[PDB]
Amino acid sequence: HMYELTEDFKLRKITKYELDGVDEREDLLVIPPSSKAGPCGNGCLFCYLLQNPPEMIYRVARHDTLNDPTLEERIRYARKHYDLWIRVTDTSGNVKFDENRIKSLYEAGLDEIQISVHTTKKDVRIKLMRNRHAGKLIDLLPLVAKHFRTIADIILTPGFNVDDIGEIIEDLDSMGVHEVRLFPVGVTKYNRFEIRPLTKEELSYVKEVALEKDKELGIKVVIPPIFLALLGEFTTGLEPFNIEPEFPTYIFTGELAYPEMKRLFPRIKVVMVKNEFFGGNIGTAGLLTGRDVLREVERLPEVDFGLILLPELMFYGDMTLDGWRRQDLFSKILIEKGYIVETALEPTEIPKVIEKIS
Ligand code: B12
Ligand SMILES: Nc1ncnc2c1ncn2[C@@H]1O[C@H](CSCC[C@H](N)C(=O)O)[C@@H](O)[C@H]1O
Ligand SMILES: C[C@H]1O[C@@H](n2cnc3c(N)ncnc32)[C@H](O)[C@@H]1O
Ligand code: SF4
Ligand SMILES: [K+]
Repeated sequence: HMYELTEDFKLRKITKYELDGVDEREDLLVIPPSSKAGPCGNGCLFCYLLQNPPEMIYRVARHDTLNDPTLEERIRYARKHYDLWIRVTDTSGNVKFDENRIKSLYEAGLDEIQISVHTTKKDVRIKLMRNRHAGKLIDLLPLVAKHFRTIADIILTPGFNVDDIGEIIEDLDSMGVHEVRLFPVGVTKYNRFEIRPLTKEELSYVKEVALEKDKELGIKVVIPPIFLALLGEFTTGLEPFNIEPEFPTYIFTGELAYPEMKRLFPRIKVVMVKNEFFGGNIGTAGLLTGRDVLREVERLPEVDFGLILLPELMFYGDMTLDGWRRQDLFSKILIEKGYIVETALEPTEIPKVIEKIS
């Protein structure tokens, strides 16, 4: 339950599924980059743009919110007309960001900024972001945190910032940064820079360091949903749903959400769809593909009537990431196996979907 500013300066409700998944205050307003925004100026070694399969349809650009000269004007408009809690995110702080910009953003009315920091070691940040000026942002963080509530994002990348994550959190706390969010790196089978996922032992090590720092330091240390999912410890906190369908019913989910979805729907068959299109450690349900779904459909019995539920998050408009149109995927399933396919965004929507088809 949050908002973002549109290109024409209007409000648009959004969900945590369009951000990083963390639960946020309900007066949050995100100021995204406009069309006047340029690129990030980096070449991060883990950059997801650089590890997509070779024949995937290109999606979005390398937008950096700060590379929009109309940002202040959009912040000032939002402050006057909505007076919500204004956050800027999607920035590495390496372009169009200095003391003067911090002042102008503060006077415009910005409340909070969320920066991709990754590490407070300058030489490491230079190599990890392939940007020889990446150390300047680290020097600015104390001044940043004096002006805004500051959230530092860290993409945990083995060989760069995993072993010394405790020192990085201490540095951020001493700079006055208010919050740090820890994201284990996502690696496909097409990564070109010898980036590797955190092992199970590395995930646990970072988790324990983060819990220790969070009970010592004033900085809020956040282990976000993707991290908990990679640890096998993700939960919605919801009571299990006792919906019991009369007809063959399947909930398709990804590898990361499968344990929680299986727990939430004890009388429904939950099907884990492994992501062979992306491979690596990709397992989130918004990255499911038409071909992976069709592989698991192939294993199902034919039915005179049956329901398959898919996560709505895997569709962008009516397209999947691997090039399927929604209606073509659904018609192939109906003709070949007999199932109706429905989609929904959140787990709490599933009982009402099932009830309507029933
Ligand atoms: C972390 C993340 C990544 C990581 C990888 C994570 C991983 N290891 O799998 C990285 C940064 C590598 C990444 C990359 C990409 N990502 Co990404 N990513 C995310 C993000 C921000 C969070 C995922 C998360 O928190 N998962 C935690 C688990 C528990 O969530 P989950 O599996 O989705 O399950 C929940 C819901 O889906 C739902 N649910 C689950 N199963 C089911 C089933 C049913 C039937 C129902 C009703 C509900 C339901 O309930 C669950 C509990 O909340 C999401 C947005 C988001 N907030 O979800 C985008 C998102 C998945 N990514 C997206 C995109 C576009 C990409 C890229 C293609 C970007 C690009 N242009 O290259 C790449 C592809 C891979 C690559 N090249 O690296 C889009 C996908 C949209 C689409 N399908 O067209 C999303 C949805 C962002 C968005 N809002 O647009 N990503
Ligand atoms: N392989 C990967 N694993 C995890 N997070 C990744 C990733 N590749 C990129 N990210 C992070 O996912 C977010 C994409 S949002 C856009 C950020 C913006 N381009 C910027 O200037 O920083 C950023 O925090 C980015 O650092
Ligand atoms: C994978 C997709 O999710 C978006 N996204 C939003 N927040 C994050 C985050 N903290 N880490 C990774 N991707 C994120 C990216 O902008 C990309 O388009
Ligand atoms: S900041 Fe880094 S990860 Fe984000 S788009 Fe630019 S190069 Fe890719
Ligand atoms: K704390």
